[PDB]
Amino acid sequence: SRVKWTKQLNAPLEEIDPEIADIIELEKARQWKGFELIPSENFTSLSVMQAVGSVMTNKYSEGYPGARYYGGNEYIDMAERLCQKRALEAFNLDPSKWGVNVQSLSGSPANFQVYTALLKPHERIMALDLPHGGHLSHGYQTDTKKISAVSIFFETMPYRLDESTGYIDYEQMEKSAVLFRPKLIVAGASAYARVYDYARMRKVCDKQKAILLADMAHISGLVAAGVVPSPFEYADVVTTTTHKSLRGPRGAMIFFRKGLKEINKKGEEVMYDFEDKINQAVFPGLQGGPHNHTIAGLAVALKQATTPEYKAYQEQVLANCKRFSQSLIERGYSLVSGGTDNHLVLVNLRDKGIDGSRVEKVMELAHIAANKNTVPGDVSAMVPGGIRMGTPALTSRGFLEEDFVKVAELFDASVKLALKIKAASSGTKLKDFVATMNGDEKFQSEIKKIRGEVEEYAKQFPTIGFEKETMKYKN
Amino acid sequence: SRVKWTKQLNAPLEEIDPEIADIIELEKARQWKGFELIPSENFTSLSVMQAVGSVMTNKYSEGYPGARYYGGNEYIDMAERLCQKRALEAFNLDPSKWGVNVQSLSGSPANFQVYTALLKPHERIMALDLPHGGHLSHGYQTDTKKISAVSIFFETMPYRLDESTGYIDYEQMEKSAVLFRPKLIVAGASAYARVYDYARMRKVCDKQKAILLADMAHISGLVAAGVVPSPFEYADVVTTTTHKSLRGPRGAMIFFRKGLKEINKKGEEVMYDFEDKINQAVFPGLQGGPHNHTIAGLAVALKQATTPEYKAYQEQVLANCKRFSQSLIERGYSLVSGGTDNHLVLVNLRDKGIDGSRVEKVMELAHIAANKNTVPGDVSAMVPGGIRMGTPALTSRGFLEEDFVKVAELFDASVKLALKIKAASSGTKLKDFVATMNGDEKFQSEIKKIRGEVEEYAKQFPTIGFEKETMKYKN
Amino acid sequence: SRVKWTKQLNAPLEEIDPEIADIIELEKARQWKGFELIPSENFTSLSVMQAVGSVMTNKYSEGYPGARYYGGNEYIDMAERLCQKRALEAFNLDPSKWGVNVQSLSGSPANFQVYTALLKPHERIMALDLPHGGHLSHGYQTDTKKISAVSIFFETMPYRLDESTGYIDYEQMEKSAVLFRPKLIVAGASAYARVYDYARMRKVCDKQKAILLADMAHISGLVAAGVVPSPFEYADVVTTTTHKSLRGPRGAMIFFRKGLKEINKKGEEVMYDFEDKINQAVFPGLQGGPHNHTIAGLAVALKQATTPEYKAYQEQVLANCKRFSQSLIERGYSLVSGGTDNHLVLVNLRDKGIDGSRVEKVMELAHIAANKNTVPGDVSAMVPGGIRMGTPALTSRGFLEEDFVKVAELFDASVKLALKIKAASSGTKLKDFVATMNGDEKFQSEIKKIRGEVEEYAKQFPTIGFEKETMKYKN
Amino acid sequence: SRVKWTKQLNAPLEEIDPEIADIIELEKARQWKGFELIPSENFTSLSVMQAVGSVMTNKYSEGYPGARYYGGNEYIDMAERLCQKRALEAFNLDPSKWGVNVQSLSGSPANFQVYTALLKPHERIMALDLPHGGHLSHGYQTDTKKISAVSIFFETMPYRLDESTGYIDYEQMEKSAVLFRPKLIVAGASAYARVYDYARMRKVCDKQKAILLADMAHISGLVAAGVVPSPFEYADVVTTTTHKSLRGPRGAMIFFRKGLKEINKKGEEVMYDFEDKINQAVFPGLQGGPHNHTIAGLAVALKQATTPEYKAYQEQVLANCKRFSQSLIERGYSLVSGGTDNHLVLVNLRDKGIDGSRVEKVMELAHIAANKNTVPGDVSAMVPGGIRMGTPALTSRGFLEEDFVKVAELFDASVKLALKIKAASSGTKLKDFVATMNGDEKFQSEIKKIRGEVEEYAKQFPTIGFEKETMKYKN
Ligand SMILES: Cc1ncc(COP(=O)(O)O)c(C=O)c1O
Ligand SMILES: Cc1ncc(COP(=O)(O)O)c(C=O)c1O
Ligand SMILES: Cc1ncc(COP(=O)(O)O)c(C=O)c1O
Repeated sequence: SRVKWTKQLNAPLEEIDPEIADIIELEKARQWKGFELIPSENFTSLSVMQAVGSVMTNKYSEGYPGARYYGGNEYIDMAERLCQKRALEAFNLDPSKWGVNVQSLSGSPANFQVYTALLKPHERIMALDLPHGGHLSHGYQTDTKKISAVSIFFETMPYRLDESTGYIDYEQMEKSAVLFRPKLIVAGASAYARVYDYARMRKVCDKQKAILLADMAHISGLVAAGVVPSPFEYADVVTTTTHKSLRGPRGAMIFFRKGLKEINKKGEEVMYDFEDKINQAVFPGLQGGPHNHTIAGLAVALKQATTPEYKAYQEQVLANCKRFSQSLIERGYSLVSGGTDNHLVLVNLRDKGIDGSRVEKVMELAHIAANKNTVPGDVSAMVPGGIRMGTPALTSRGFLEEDFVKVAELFDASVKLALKIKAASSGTKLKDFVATMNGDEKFQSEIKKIRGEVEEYAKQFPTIGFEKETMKYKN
Repeated sequence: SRVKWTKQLNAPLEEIDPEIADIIELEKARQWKGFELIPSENFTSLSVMQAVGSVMTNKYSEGYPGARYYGGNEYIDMAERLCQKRALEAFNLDPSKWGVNVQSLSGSPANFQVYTALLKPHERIMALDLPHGGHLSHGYQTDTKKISAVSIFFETMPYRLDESTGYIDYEQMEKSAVLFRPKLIVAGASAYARVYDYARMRKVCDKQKAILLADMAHISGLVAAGVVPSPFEYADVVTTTTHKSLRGPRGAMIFFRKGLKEINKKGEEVMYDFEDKINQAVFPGLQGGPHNHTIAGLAVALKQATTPEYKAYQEQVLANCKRFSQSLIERGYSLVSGGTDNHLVLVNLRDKGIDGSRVEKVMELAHIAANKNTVPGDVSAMVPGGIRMGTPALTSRGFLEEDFVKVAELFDASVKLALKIKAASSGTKLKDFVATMNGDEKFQSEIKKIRGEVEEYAKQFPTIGFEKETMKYKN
Repeated sequence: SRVKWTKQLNAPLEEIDPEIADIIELEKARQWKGFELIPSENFTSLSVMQAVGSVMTNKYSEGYPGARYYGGNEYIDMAERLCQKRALEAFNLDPSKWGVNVQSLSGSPANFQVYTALLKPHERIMALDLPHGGHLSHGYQTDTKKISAVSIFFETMPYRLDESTGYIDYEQMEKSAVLFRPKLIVAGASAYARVYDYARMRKVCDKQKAILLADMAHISGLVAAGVVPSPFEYADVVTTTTHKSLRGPRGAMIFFRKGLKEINKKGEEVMYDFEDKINQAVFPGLQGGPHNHTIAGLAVALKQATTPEYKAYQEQVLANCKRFSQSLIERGYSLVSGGTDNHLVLVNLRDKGIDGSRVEKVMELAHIAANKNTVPGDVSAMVPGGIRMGTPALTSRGFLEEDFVKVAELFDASVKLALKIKAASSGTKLKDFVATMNGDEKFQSEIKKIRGEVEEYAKQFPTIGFEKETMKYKN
Repeated sequence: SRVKWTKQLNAPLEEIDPEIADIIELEKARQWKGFELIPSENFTSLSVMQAVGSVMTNKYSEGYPGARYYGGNEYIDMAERLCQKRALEAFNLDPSKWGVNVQSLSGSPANFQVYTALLKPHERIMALDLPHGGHLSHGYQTDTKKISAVSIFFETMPYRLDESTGYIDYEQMEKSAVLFRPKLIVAGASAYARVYDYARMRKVCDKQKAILLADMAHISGLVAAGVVPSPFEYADVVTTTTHKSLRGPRGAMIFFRKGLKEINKKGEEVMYDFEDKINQAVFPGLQGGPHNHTIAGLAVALKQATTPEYKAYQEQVLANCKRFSQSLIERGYSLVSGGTDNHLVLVNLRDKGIDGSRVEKVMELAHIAANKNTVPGDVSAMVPGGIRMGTPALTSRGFLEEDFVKVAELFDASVKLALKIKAASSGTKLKDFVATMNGDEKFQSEIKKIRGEVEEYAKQFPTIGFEKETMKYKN
């Protein structure tokens, strides 16, 4: 019995669980053969994945470096201190001006921890509306329901895009803010094509005596590589995920100002007051022990984020996206805001006579990952009139500009085939669209032709995180 | 720079971050050479670690199987459905009576998601107090501050131990419940060495029209092996972590009743109301994209947890703990509650003339990782009067029983040397103890030879999750 | 002078409203003919009613004396300052240790304003349970619904009587307070025959670092005459109505500590922090303009409360109650707590085989105003087994020594006739009892006899606030 | 001494309390000698004062007519039922579509009871901003502090006037409402010279699924005489004081929709859901026993409100205000909105090169009661730019129109004297203005240049509620 269970523990994945090993091999094939245009998705390095799947997952280390509750954390302390040092180092942060918490398990909980730390329950947040490019962790309630728990435990009011220009309406946000008296404002989007006017946000915030939180989840990589202006120039607190633009493990970081804020009008020192509160909201407030395996992975990701290879990659992300937007517009498409400053494009399909659900379904059965997105001009939010697409994943594969021109041509083909399926559709709901899409074989023929072109094009490019040879699904 | 970054993506961790690779090798040596006594720690299988370190981390899959926001989740859906199937199977649960959520990132958020799903903000919870054996996710407030976030967003009142027996006082709890009118009662603890009376707690909850939440974080593996009564016999909602007794990756699960609750007196049948609320509280309520790599790992952990080797291992952790308790009684130490029914022994060190701090410091010097603890009888919070120690970690490596007697003997040697240092310290606070402990040349000699004995006993057993051979740190 | 109205503004209640003039004359006859035994009732002086009926009602005077919004409040300021001075004088209070707010419109809002001033929303209050003798303005919730709004905006838990003695159970109060951690404890009852142990309440509040609020609405007159221990000996804040035992107009007062709290056995100088908070919670917090007509009336009532006639009256209220309790016990009745220390008695009718509802109905048919009251042993709130009666009202009319012996005799007659009507009832519900009582002529004869005895007795005594000579309904 | 205390209760006010009798006689003289222009003020009839000063104050009657806790309420039930009937009649309301609660003690608590009945704590209210003509009981918070407890227990956001036009900006309210998602919107004002566009606010509330509360405190009289559009045409709930434009005693009423709301177009009848909630929020929720003396007074006021001479008086209030505004404009004053629809004008004194504080001080020393008021465009409040003036009080005394031309002329004289004192003001701060105004016998003798004119003009008019002959201070 005694050595049998020891061998069960050291047996590899292929011997103990063939079905999970096989699901992973299938997913490897799907990542190899597919166009990944979902801008929140990326391919994480083998280095990061080896650290994430290490024995660091075994150690319980409640607390912080040099103030832990459990013993035997000398090496875990080394890893977490190195992670903090490299985090401040990646975004060019003076350690006496800025502090960082790397224990946050993911983006949504990271924001909730900031709100719990800095706000009393029911205090007021403004953030970019979800159907306008905001995240659920900013707050969201419909006409009918509280969707995000941020809206349950705090009072949230959205600020919206200018419907005609597709940029954030800062004139309506400032007016809104004088009336609503928010204690914190979130500068951070998921589905926004442009760069925040952090200077204007800081002005609105210190007039309204408000906290400036930046959610740079979507662009964190870009600001580590200096290709887009750093929110750390103006923000009081910056949160991010570690796994999007930044391309590390699934996790989060909370940066905050520390040290001296200013001298006030009586000559006394005003000290920043976010470190203790954020650190305590994370633990023992809302989390327990940290995930030291993901902290090790994040430390490796942050070392990669400071290299010239990384800077090259993210200026490529930007250039690929500029050329992608040019191709999309020249093919006869409307972008909201009419271009991009970053890693994504939001296509407004309203003028082509089809919405985002039908286009997304056709694109997916052709192995091109996009996601339906609401657009300015949408009457509903349940019926999205747009499609969101991004570069970072395929660019990580080594896609360059010509390659995104081919992907735009295949997207054009997908939209036109989706228009043909809508014309021939035997109904008006989404189920009838999918019915005629899989009840006519002309459309299934053209779907497989598009899929075939996508797979032949994608397979030419390197696999990230594993080697093509030792795969299980080569054909 | 065209293909020059692809190799940086696929390079090994040793050639990527040599400093993190080295820190991991140090921690591997520490796990191999060390007496791991921390009862919330364990050694996870290579199969789990390989799945956690896979490319499953790359996919965004907001939502649930067959109802995701993004497409291309065929394989992620397979993994999550298999995880749910194996979760229900590991605890012998009728899929028509019990449902499971496997997306919860950790234990504290899992409980908070149950509260957010089933209670309005500021509704009332009863739970086991913290300094008697509770967890922070149950709530805690002293005369000064709200520490755990749960006491911020909900109204919490504790139930206490019978101060002479060391079991839960089921009467003071019933009385205080009639007065406090709680909406939910939490059964489950950390530093509590006994198993609960679920039947009486179901009776109290039925009387007070209250929700029975069982937190089985500390005993989850023990419940899956059938060696202790299943809380699923009487509980409405069961939360657990996946990392400790269950021996899987760092995560959590929420189980909830579904289907028929009872038939009301008007003839109508009433259905449970937990599934939709809990699933929505988890996402889109408080979390974002699921961590599919940890879900894959958890699926393989749960498959291991159904096997006879696993049942043998859990009966072994129980037997090792019984022998450890007896071997400590022979030395002459006090166990709080007068013994143990499970995997942990909380030694009551007050009546030996030394605290938890000094013994833990010396044990960490000797590569014997345990943790300071407060028992009923202490003087304050951070002056601890107990040591908590657990079998599951060392038992994972093949510790048998007589091996835990040698562990008890070396712990006795550690506490005796700690007494020798405390009596000879010129001062009375922890600082004078630590000063005199490592400016000695006599006690430092005894510490190095104890550590030598510890390493000699430890290194004999197999390394769990990696091979002894390619350890970059041999001796 | 240049008008089509003014005619109706200076016309008496004459033909301006014959129906209301008539209803007032009816109520005057009812106050003359009847036994008023409801212990919260009293007869107000003519001087108070004349001040309440003055043109002081016309002035808007938001704010406080010398700190008002509007001009022309020099005389209103005189009246409010005089009211405050006489309030502090009527309870023998040093103006440098106590302050008073006389703008609170009634008892329930007065308590709510104290909570709003001193507690954040959802902070914790303890108070005497309503079916055990508490008030709704202290909090009340059933198994299904929040009844009092104090329970909506604050978290309330009750303390109970010892159902064996009939006194407040201070032991279970102290215990449940240790668990519940209240910010404020209310010492105040309605249906309670005994005096508060303010010393023990002070000790509990000092232990829990909690605010002692005494709600002396029922005994304020008794406290003003000094014939009962003063809650100002121990309380942080004292609230009262102005219209019960104190015998003024319908209103309320909030008294609070001001100046030094204690040089404190641990450091700095602590000042009482209640004045500004309470004054601001009253206005501009929860009320608008003060009712200066009611404040003038209250000033007259407080002047009367300092006279020897008034002291005689209150010691008479106490003596009448002692003799009334003796007569009730000598006629075979059970009193809750077995007697009284104050102005009322709770008769426990359970041993006489009849409930409070049937006895109250029969007493009302006889023009004896009392009210059903729950007693220990009562299963539910719907069917009370006791009767509450008190002496302030009829004592105001000059009921002396043996007059409450006649009250006891006529109550005994009502109980015995009620038992006869219960025996002859066809059904078990109160509707069948009332049907028999009005529609069975046997009982009609004895009803007329006791009503006659009641009226012939009451009519002999002086009318309070009007002349018998000018009564539209004199016979 | 039972003959004493009896006599003390029946002694008149002039005998018991000469000091209060004297203060009332002083206030009578002040009501006789002066121009009352504060538009929230009025002179109550002797009829309602005699009912308010009646023995109805003595009866406790918690509950509602036909459902009281205490017996002996047959005549109080008559008065409350008559009050309800006459309330619904005086506003021409179908008793099967509207119900009324007449127990509410005053305006501020009446609104708080509506919020407590119809909203959960922390739910959202929109109301007219306080410096734009709103009331504190609709919510108010500054940069630093929460002023009204409505803003403590509920989440409040204001809507503003158009700063150029002086009408409510209904566009900006609709926009704000989309973003802020209010559960209730308040159509109601205290310093707003126009009638609400109730139809537009019905449209906004129907769009936002929001409750329309009208607060007609200032215009209830005008609505009762039918000389302005009735908010009941559109509101879900109407609140009012009883003591301003309506001219009754100090109290409040809550009207609400009851019965059928609409057919849900699925077949079902949906019923209005206000009556039970509001009635329970008033009692037992936030109040105790009703003030039956005030309810009797209100019944008399409501009977007067249905007479032709009442309609004449309210038509007169309107005509007097039109002529007052015309006189002010022909004398070169700036009125916010350029005129009036109702009983008041808000004069913008900044166009004459002075503020509201200086003009108010000079007017008060001349016995012209007005009040400083924020005009839209003020550089903050604290020093307001306007004076608020109204016609109901002096119109009650019989001021006809030519009389308000004299009022306008004497106000103009007061403003010009204040300008002369500002010219001589050595400094700019208000203390130097008061110093110059008192210490400069040129200005002191011109102040008596009016006051004398004002006093002679006021003395020529009838005293309301008392007799010129029986007055004490007749010289
Ligand atoms: C702007 C922004 N903030 C926060 C998050 C939260 O991410 P997660 O799903 O890891 O919780 C996201 C999503 O990735 C995001 O786009
Ligand atoms: C102790 C106590 N508090 C508060 C109140 C409420 O006073 P009111 O009915 O004037 O609102 C009462 C009623 O008499 C009372 O007895
Ligand atoms: C619009 C409005 N609401 C509420 C109130 C509150 O009145 P009170 O001072 O009687 O509380 C007023 C004042 O008269 C008012 O004008």
